[PDB]
Amino acid sequence: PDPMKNTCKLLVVADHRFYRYMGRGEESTTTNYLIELIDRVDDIYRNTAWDNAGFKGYGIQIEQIRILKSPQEVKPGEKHYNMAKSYPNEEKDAWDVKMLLEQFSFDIAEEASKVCLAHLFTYQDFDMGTLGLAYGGSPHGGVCPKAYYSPVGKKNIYLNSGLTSTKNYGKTILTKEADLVTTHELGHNFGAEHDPDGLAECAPNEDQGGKYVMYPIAGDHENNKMFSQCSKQSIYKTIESKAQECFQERS
Ligand SMILES: CC(C)C[C@@H](CC(=O)NO)C(=O)N[C@@H](C(=O)N[C@H](C)C(=O)NCCN)C(C)(C)C
Ligand SMILES: [Zn+2]
Repeated sequence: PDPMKNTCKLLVVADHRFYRYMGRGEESTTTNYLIELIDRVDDIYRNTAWDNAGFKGYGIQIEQIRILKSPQEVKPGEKHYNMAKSYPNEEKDAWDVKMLLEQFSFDIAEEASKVCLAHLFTYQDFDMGTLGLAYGGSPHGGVCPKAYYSPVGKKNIYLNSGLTSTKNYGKTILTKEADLVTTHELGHNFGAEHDPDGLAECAPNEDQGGKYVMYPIAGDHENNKMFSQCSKQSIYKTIESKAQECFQERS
């Protein structure tokens, strides 16, 4: 592992919802939450041996935190990931999650092109227990900006993005739960797909430690905070090539 290229630097964005509800309207509370969350997730990544040997030490580090203290004003018919209203149904607490991810990607394209990954942290209750979403590890996108021409958008956006909400079913999720979400979304970014039931090694029963982080259903069990051998094989396949493409030295 090239120590000169072993860290995926992140642009972390806290929207107005996150700032208000998780940050208590304070920059310090907002940033401290995210700084600590990413550091705990980094411990999971950095300690993972992707090949089950010595290919470890790859992780994540925040390059910049953008803090949106208030909603983005929009002209009628114009949308922005940080606008006050949910989209497409303003009556719902939250956006449709796929549309929000697409929108965030569009709005931050310029910034995303300069970083390994961009991650949006929000506080809105996506329908039916959904916590987050990311590009990559889907049956394109993920670490290192990859252009996608948006015919509707008329410009390139980049697929090096994902998002986490820390609200679910009307309440703030536990910090231990939030760690798992961001770990899972970044997991997709790093190239992992959901662990399948058909592979017991990658989706153990409860007595064998439970499921791994990439299981598609949402952390008290031993395996919950770890990547399965399935996730490790997928991530390992492109990590070194992606590392040479956009990873940097750990700070
Ligand atoms: C384990 C990870 C975080 C899966 C994500 C979705 C995902 O694949 N993100 O890339 C999720 O929200 N999963 C579930 C989840 O556990 N949701 C909440 C917890 C829920 O609905 N719980 C009980 C529902 N009867 C699903 C939403 C799809 C229901
Ligand atoms: Zn997933």
